[PDB]
Amino acid sequence: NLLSDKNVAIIGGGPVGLTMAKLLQQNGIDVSVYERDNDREARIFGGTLDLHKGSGQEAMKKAGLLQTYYDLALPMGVNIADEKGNILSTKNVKPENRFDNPEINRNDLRAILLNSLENDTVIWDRKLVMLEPGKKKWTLTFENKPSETADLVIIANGGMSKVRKFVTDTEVEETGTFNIQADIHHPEVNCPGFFQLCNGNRLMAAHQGNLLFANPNNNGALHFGISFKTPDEWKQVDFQNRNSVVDFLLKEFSDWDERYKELIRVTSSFVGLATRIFPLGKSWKSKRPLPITMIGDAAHLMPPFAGQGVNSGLMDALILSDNLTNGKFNSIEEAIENYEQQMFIYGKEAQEESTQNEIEMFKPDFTFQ
Ligand SMILES: Cc1cc2c(cc1C)N(C[C@H](O)[C@H](O)[C@H](O)COP(=O)(O)OP(=O)(O)OC[C@H]1O[C@@H](n3cnc4c(N)ncnc43)[C@H](O)[C@@H]1O)c1[nH]c(=O)[nH]c(=O)c1N2
Repeated sequence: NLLSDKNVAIIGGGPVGLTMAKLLQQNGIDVSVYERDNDREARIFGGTLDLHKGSGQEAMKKAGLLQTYYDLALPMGVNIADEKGNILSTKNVKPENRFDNPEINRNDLRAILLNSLENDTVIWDRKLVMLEPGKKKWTLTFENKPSETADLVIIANGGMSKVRKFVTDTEVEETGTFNIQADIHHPEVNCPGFFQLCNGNRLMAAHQGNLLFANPNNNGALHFGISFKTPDEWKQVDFQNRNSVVDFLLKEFSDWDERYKELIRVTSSFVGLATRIFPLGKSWKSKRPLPITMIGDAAHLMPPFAGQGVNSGLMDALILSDNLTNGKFNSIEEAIENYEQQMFIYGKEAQEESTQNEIEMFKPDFTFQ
């Protein structure tokens, strides 16, 4: 068949790359994942992920992992609040919808996927820096580690990938929004008023161009994110200096309730990130020297504010893995072309929705109401 006596290199062990590896490996394909992280115990900073019926859940179902996801995920409702702490809307999880998109911790999702792979599928401390096409095989160059070869390379190393040029000359762009994220440990003790306002639900609030998103129970930690249009002055806050970030945020949140200000004051450290997009437009390069493609945020990074992100990437893994293993294609290149053509349609729809949603939500008069 297409991959008999051939091997596949996946670049990046995020949720998308590890899913791609499981879907190929369960079909008897020789596949390795190269992951820059030093070891499997690396904590992944970030909020939870939720898998959707028909995309992320379909990939887990094909892998035999859907029940494992359900068992480690948490169905969560959503509260909409104003800047004064008034709950404007409470949507609790109804038992009939409890399988719709339960929330999973990113380390828990990585553990499910790693435990599903054969020993030594993931090669840790392997930061890909360059590719070179040979006669039949790619040579992979890693930072300060020996080279490897593969018949097929799948780029899955996230939105800021610098190994995309064999596929496309498209560049990542800033969208003009900015995100500050943090975790609070023991939130029932350290931000009790804000914790009680969430009342076991996710919470969202918007006032004068500032958005706040919180999850009060990411494996017992509260995760929150504040998003706004990137200030022109920054076209001036040191994210290593918590006192500088606190000062900036308390000026921005000056007319919000003290339950929100308490969140800012008690946070031990903050992470800042400009919103970026890897825009799908014109098709990627045709006639590449050897078989290569991209999946996940490497293919279609987009703003996350409407819940686009990992589900598009898991759909990529499901489509590409099916094309490589279903025996219908005459070549790996044709299997790749078919996946890319499909991904350009659902990916452009997702990016269009994400970008329109970002425009609407950052108008200075928006409220989730
Ligand atoms: C603030 C915020 C909030 C959200 C989200 C993003 C952001 C920024 N997302 C998006 C979601 O997190 C995203 O789509 C997925 O993490 C993409 O998974 P990937 O595996 O493609 O990349 P991901 O970035 O997760 O993984 C890439 C992997 O490759 C590795 N790597 C990088 N460079 C490498 C190199 N050169 N060599 C080897 N390995 C390398 C990295 O270490 C990492 O393990 C989201 N999505 C969603 O569905 N729901 C949500 O609620 C949110 N929320």
